[PDB]
Amino acid sequence: RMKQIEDKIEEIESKQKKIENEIARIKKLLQLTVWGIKQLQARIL
Amino acid sequence: RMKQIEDKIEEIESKQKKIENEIARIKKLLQLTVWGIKQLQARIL
Amino acid sequence: RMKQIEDKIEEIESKQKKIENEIARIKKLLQLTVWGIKQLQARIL
Repeated sequence: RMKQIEDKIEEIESKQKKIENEIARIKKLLQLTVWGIKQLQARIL
Repeated sequence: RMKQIEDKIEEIESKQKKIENEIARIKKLLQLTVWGIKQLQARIL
Repeated sequence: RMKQIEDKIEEIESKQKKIENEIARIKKLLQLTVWGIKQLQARIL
């Protein structure tokens, strides 16, 4: 029974790491879009 | 004590689903903005 | 084994709060990018 709980915790932790990885990728892409908007507006203005 | 562990695990799993859902929605909108920036670069510049 | 479980649960909860705070920040900046793309389109095209 202790292992069943421990396995659950492992699964959650693993899922949390994947989520953290996803959020980092999202932040990078979001920063790219910020840069692209900045670049577009710069070339015009 | 075991009750608290079981309850907290359920809360964590629910919050994780909430987070995954928020991430899904963020990703779709981010893909839209990437597309819009691409269109503006071409159509303006 | 119960203490170990409880410590990991606390760690997971702390991380979930951090993640929720990251998502809040991402959402705000993403809303600004949506507005900026809208603005460039409106002003020029």
